[PDB]
Amino acid sequence: GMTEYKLVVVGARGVGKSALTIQLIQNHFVDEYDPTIEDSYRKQVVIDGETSLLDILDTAGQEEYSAMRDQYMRTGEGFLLVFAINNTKSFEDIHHYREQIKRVKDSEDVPMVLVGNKSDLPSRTVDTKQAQDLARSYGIPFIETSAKTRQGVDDAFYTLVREIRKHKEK
Ligand SMILES: *[C@@H](C)[C@](*)(O)C(=O)N1CCN(c2nc(OCC34CCCN3CCC4)nc3c(F)c(-c4cccc5cccc(Cl)c45)ncc23)C[C@@H]1CC#N
Ligand SMILES: Nc1nc2c(ncn2[C@@H]2O[C@H](COP(=O)(O)OP(=O)(O)O)[C@@H](O)[C@H]2O)c(=O)[nH]1
Ligand SMILES: [Mg+2]
Repeated sequence: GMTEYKLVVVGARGVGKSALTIQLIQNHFVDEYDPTIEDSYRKQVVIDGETSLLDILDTAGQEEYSAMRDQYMRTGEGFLLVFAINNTKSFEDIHHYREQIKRVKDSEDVPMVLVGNKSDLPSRTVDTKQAQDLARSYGIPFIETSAKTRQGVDDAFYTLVREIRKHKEK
């Protein structure tokens, strides 16, 4: 049979949320994608032998806090926390995103993966060690990705799926 997973991708504008999602869904790199479009994308994949339907909310929009937005976000079973390794502000923003996740899920135990995107770029500003300690302090996996070269893209989403499965066992 099959299993469905609702994934939500969050992080600062321009970190590559849409590029990452389109790599997962369409298996190529799309370097210009309207920064204002928020939508959900599907894709069925086999992950550890199990047919997995991924429903991925690529976030955009305004920074508004309302019960409507909380309702969309609360539907997510797991979250990708995305920063760009060449943008320190996007990395500093991660703490805020995780807090809003914890708020709408009413739990500190929410499946999440920390994703340092743009690993293909030469002028890294966020050290891999800084990111690993942030993920360790959250108790979550960390992966560096490049939506440009597709490095780590599959594993980032599949690791999040594996984190959800565990959480569902409780
Ligand atoms: C680009 C800049 C354009 O405006 C855009 O597409 N954005 C920016 C606004 N969005 C947004 N931003 C933040 O954080 C911005 C930050 C970080 C520290 C706090 N502030 C002020 C300026 C920098 N946070 C957001 C949200 F938290 C949500 C949201 C709202 C309610 C509930 C939940 C629950 C879980 C997760 C999230 Cl993301 C929730 N929405 C937007 C938002 C939107 C977009 C960037 C993104 N993603
Ligand atoms: N070099 C490089 N550029 C990227 C990568 N991912 C996204 N980009 C670029 O970063 C910008 C923002 O990407 P986008 O997918 O729109 O980010 P979003 O706002 O988080 O949806 C665009 O110019 C993309 O071409 C990556 O892994 N490597
Ligand atoms: Mg986008």
